[PDB]
Parts: sequence; C-alpha cells; structure tokens
Amino acid sequence: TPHALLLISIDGLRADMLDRGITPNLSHLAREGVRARWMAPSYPSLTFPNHYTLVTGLRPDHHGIVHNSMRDPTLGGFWLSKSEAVGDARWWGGEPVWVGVENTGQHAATWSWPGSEAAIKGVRPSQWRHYQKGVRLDTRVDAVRGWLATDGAQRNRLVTLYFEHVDEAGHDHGPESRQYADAVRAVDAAIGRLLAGMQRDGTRARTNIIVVSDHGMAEVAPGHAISVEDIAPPQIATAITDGQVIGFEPLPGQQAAAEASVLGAHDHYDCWRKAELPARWQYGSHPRIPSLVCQMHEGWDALFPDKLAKRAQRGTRGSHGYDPALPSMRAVFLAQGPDLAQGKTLPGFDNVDVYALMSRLLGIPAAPNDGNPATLLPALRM
Ligand code: VO4
Ligand SMILES: [Zn+2]
Ligand SMILES: [Zn+2]
Repeated sequence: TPHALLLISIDGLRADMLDRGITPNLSHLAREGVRARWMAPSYPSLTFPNHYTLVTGLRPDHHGIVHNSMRDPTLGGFWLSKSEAVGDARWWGGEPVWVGVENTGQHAATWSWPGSEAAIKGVRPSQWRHYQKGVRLDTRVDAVRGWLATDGAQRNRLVTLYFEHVDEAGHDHGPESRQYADAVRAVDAAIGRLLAGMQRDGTRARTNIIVVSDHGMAEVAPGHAISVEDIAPPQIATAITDGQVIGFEPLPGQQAAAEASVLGAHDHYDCWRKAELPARWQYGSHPRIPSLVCQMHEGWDALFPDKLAKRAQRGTRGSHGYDPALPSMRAVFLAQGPDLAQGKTLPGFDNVDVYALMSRLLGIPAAPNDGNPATLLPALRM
C-alpha cells in the first residue's frame, strides 16, 4: 500500500506567523520535515484562485478561476455562495490532484477544498461536502482522521483539510491583532490533536503531510476604504468585483470614457486594460477577466457603495488580494513524512510548484502545468 498524502490549508496564514511562538505543533512539524521561507501566491492573491492553483499547478489565468466573483457569457455568474456555480465543473479548468488520484483507481477524500464540490473532468472525490460556515474544529479533524484510517476499497491516497478561522479573524481585526493570533493558536492546536490521533491510529508513520496557505494578510487601518464608484461612476462602467482586485466593464459605447476615468496611476490604486497588466502577474488573457482591472495598493479597500455605508467605521481590519510579491501576501509551505526530507529549509518559491511534488507523492502522472518540477525535488527524502 502506497503512502497517503494529507494536504492541509490554513486560509490566510501569513508566512511570518510560524516565527512568533504561536504555532508549537506546526513549528515542530517543520523542524522534523521541510519548511520553505515562504511561498508566493499567484495573481490574484484571493482564496478560490489560489486554492485551485495549489491543486492544479496552473495560474488562475489558465485554470479559469480568475477571481472569487466572476461572469461568463455562457455560464453566467459565479461567486462563493452560489452553490450551483461552484458545483458546475465547466468553471474549473485543468486537472486537480483528486481527479488524478481517482483516475488511477485510488481514492481521495476532501474536507471543503475549492473545486471539490464539482465533477471536474467528470470526476468527483470519493468523499466531499458542501462547505458550510461554523463547523467545529474537532468535527473536521475527526473526519479527516477517519478518512486516513479507512482500509479496503475505501482507502484514501489523498485526504484534504481546510481551516477558515485565521482568514476570518484577519479580515475582522487585522493580522497583528490578538484575535488573529488566537485563531492561529487554535488551528495549530487542532492540527496537534489530529497528529496525535494519527499516531494512535498508526497512520502517522505512513502519511506524508503538506501544510500550506493560499495567501497572507495585510492590515487595513481605519479610513482605508473608498467606493468603487470613486474609481469609475456607474454610468460609464460597472464594477464586476470590489475589494482589492477591481474589475470594470464599460457600458455600451463607454469604453473610451471608462478608460479616461480609470487607466493609469491614482492616489491608492492603479488600473490597466487587462491585456496590459504587469507581465509579472501572468494574468489578463483569460476571457472571464473584465476589460479593465484595478489593483488597490497594500492596505486599501474599494467597496460597493452599500457596503462602504454599512462598514462600521471604528477599528483595524485586514485584507489580502494585493500584489503577490508583497511580503504581507506571502503564504506558508511546510511538509513532513516518510517520503520527505528531514530538518531542511527551502528558498521562497511560487505556489504553482506544489503540484509537481504532490503528483509524485500521490503516484499520479503529472498533468501539464505552469510549475517547475525542479523546485521541490529537494523536499523529497532522496
Ligand atoms: O475567501 V478568501 O479571498 O477572503 O480568504
Ligand atoms: Zn483565502
Ligand atoms: Zn480572506
């Protein structure tokens, strides 16, 4: 029987948070195994795009999950709480690792990884669910522990686990807040309980473990929110998305007026025609990307006008979705297990490179991807 892979995502865990004395279990895991200095997200530095990049090895411009919120001429609208969009395979390009696993006759079990609610390339994981808010830490940990222990025809080569708590605390209170640190500690402790349970089950010694995040988190101090209609008024363009990556579609005949309003450098953002976006972001060819794309500067939000109004203007908040090269946006990568190196540190690298490692650890042929297989070869035990 080949070694299983446990893939854990801690949404919004910034790379530097491993070095603050608040992650005893993950710090121990990293010392036993391999730790990268940091892992850069792909553009845009948002949840759905990056989780899907992690499991496909494709940049969002290629896999088609180009934002958390999208429009498509054929498929219509997509956003995180539109279940029949999220569950519709036609949105999701490439081949995520769970599809690769199932196609070899092996099985995958997912606790709410973006894309796992669809039948991508026709293939669902063996275990999966519709993601719902407020599930207990023990509920998901005990499920994952179960899925790793299963034998016979329900044995799982791949098991995935996801935590939202650090991201949620970061948005509500900022990454330097006691709330963000408390969430980090809680998730770390839950992971400690999973590891101890795997050891009692005898699954620990035959399971490779990868812990990642999708992106980091930056502070958004009071007064750092504008309206998307400050960028372009609604009669000349429609804001398709708000937040930090702001897509605009000019109204009919209004392309020139929209460009006059939007293009170039502004106080706390910059905008480009999608074909002219900075080359380093490798983004803007996909048809689902709006004609005009604005990038908010680090620490600023641009909101739909009704949100800006209900934004309770008091305290410090957090956001991501900023330039992926920023230190604040850096994510985590660590790995440990029977097939992985021991007491190793790796340079910072791009998240597209994780897929090649996982495909090797899962015994699946690597689908074509945007990563470099060389990058994480040093993570292997030999
Ligand atoms: O769903 V996310 O782009 O806010 O961490
Ligand atoms: Zn996220
Ligand atoms: Zn977030």
